[PDB]
Amino acid sequence: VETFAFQAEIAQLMSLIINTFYSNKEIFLRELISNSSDALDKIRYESLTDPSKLDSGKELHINLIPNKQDRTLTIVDTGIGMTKADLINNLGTIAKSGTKAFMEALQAGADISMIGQFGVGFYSAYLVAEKVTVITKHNDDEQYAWESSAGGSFTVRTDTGEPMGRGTKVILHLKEDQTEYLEERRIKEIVKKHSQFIGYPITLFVEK
Ligand SMILES: COc1ccc(-c2c(-c3cc(Cl)c(O)cc3O)noc2NC(=O)C(C)C)cc1
Repeated sequence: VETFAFQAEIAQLMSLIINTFYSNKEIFLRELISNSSDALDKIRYESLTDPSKLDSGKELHINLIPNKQDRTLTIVDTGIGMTKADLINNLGTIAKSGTKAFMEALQAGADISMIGQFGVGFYSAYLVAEKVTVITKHNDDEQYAWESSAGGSFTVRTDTGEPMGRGTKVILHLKEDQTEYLEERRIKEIVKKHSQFIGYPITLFVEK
């Protein structure tokens, strides 16, 4: 297991998200579904010139899986997946400018809900989660697990759990007072409100 420091600017963003009073927390789900949709768009496009890229799975979709026993909400997609370089360095490089822009906007009076316009919507996960685990598999790279409970650091390791084929699984370990996001009615409501027109099937799993 390797441990890394977030860039200062990203740690700052995460602290703001965690510490600011903001009741409209439900937007985290729109942001993560948006990221999944983007990753799905990417594998779809790439497959047009190289059909073999779908050898690791032809179906392009998003699954939402609540688990009250584990207090987790999992978002699974079969998008392009992230590489080790994506996880450790490259996405963060991009996230630095996006964060700076977002912070300046919040000063100009913007609100947290516009976070996605700056390409850093993932971090809105920390509105509802005490820990986030991201399992991801890109073609021709290994399956990795990224994890952070904030506090300035994240970890990356090669994942030895069940193989995914291709794509990304975001596991939100919810805060004790945010369990409403495990309720079927509530998830349906949020998807209908914010993610109505996503161009991939979204399947909301029900609990046993
Ligand atoms: C907006 O920034 C983004 C950065 C990366 C990704 C992404 C994901 C992914 C990531 C998160 Cl956090 C998620 O919840 C769901 C996902 O499927 N998997 O592969 C990816 N690679 C790309 O999309 C490349 C064009 C870089 C999506 C959006």
